[PDB]
Amino acid sequence: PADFVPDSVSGMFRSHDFSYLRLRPDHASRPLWISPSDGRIILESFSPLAEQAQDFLVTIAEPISRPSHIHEYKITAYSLYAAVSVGLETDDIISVLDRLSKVPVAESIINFIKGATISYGKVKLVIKHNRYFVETTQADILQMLLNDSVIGPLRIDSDHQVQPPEDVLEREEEDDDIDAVHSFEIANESVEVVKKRCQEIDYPVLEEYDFRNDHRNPDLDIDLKPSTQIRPYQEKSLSKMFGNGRARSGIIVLPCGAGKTLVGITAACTIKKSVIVLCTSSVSVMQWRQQFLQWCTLQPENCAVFTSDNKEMFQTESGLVVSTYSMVANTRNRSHDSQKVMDFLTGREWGFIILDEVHVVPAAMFRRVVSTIAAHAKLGLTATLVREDDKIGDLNFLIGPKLYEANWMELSQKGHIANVQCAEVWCPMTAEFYQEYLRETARKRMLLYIMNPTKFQACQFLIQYHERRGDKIIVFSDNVYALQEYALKMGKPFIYGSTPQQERMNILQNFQYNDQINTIFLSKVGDTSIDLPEATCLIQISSHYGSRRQEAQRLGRILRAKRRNDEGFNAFFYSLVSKDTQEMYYSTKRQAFLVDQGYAFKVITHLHGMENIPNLAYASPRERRELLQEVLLKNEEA
DNA sequence: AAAAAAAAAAGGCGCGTATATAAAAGTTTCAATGTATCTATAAACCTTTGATGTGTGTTTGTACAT
Repeated sequence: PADFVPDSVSGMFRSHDFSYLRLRPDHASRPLWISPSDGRIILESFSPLAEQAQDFLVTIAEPISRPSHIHEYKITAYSLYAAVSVGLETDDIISVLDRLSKVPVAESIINFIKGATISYGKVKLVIKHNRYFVETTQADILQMLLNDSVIGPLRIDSDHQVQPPEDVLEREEEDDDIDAVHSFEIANESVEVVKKRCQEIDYPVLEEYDFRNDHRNPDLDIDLKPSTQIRPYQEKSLSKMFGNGRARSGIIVLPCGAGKTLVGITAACTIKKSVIVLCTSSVSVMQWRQQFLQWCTLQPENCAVFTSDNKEMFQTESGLVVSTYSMVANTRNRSHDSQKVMDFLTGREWGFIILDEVHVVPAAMFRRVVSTIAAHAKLGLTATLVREDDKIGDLNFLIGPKLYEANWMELSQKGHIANVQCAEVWCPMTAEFYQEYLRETARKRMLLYIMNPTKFQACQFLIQYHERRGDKIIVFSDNVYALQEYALKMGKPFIYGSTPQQERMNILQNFQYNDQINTIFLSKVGDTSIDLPEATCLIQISSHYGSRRQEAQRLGRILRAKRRNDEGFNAFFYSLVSKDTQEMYYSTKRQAFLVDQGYAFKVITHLHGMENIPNLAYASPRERRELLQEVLLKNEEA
């Protein structure tokens, strides 16, 4: 509602029917011919020079970049919406498609492309010279201010004001769209629904949140601080929040943890206003304050963070703020002095708000921040946008769709993010558990899946292989119930939820730079803390449907957060896939976007040498049939 | 009734009472010095007991097959 779904929907514009091709225009003109109606991308015989052409292709659709002449392409509806930042000559892309009119030129698609170039940069929501107003700016969304009632009748005929930009400032459209068809000064009351009304009245309107163009502020408790540096993937995001008129903001999809505070530093530094920051959990947040927050540009003293047990200095500093949603994303609240903090900052006209990895966060709890801050601008930072909660209003119509993707196979040609060759070992199955798996019921069937004799024979082989060629391991699995049994039946450490803080320390200290106790297991809450800077030998064993997304996201921090820049980087991933079992199809459906990312995958049902393992307990299958007798228990508890 | 041994008894040897003369040899007594031997005593440990952050725990809000 306030936000819009439009941030997780790539792979579109595929305009082609049972008779798509028109009289091949590019048939004669063969310098370049992408799939037009689709928006697909394909080179032409009068034109093979590719590498420099990365950017032009970046404007449209999805490639196949292990393609030879070129990679693939596609149309994208909101994709043109993103392109407005440059906002170049619209027909030029069509003019570029002029040669690329491969079939008879799909003017309809071209119009669709002209349409594909309709919204972004054609935004419409008024603003005024140190205030906000009820007008509109570009053709794509112009009326998204003027004809309105929360933007038009919620646009107030006030003439013009920077100093007069405050009383109203039908709430602060300080982040209004492109502005000023006759712009009626914006008010102070009711856009918390406008953001909902927007797509409700479906205005593809390009929000704009300025750098100094709202003098409801003698611009407030920030200031520019640029000390930072840049790896090859920054600047676009930074200038991505400028546009036309006055500045703006948006949403960006990233493998996070890359000093994303630093990019957060800039835009906040570049508005000098009131801003707050948010992260998941005192479980999660502390990987932020002090190894990647001070090599940067901020003074050492200001901010406060709040848990009323992990509390700070509140009622104290005029400067900026930082908190957690789930803290107040709920009627959860520890010390009523929280409501000594709650009321203002909630009610406070924050210039900007920072939300981070809201991906897992549900509307059923995510709407609180929507109902909490309503800051004049917002930060969009999560893991993945194609989702399971693909529901109606994603945070876009609040902030925007994804602004910057990542880049993996050919920009990382500046910085190698950990060359991957994924492995899935296709271990067959025995009916012995499986027979009563044919007798099972609700997901307590899946426990039987965990009862596979094959995992063991391979499990050590993985440990053996890794150390037979001598590189240490990081493993992935689930369902601790017996997976914990696996651990100290693997000769390897056990890790489990519902665990005291004390014991968490003994895991790493005489363990990291040592070279002997070189194996690890993972829980379902421990993954919410950290992964080692070591052992990119990545082995999946056990997972679970739906979690697949975050499970796949869970795999992310290992490699992408790594940045070392060697020649090859012979790194690999591995996984356990017990054959003839309920999940692998869903795992293939999980695999369905594995090499989507270009980070590839190779399969081995059996390698050269899996059986080389003589230390496996249950070497003969009667212990595996002893296992059957233990296999009963929990599934006889079940 | 007669023989033998000890006491009853005194007077005097011979130097204590002074007593100073002086030398000659030696003693003992007094006080500073040295040392193992009591003790308290406060500074060592060990255990106790009252105050204490907090690991685990009752409500909130959750992807997720079911």
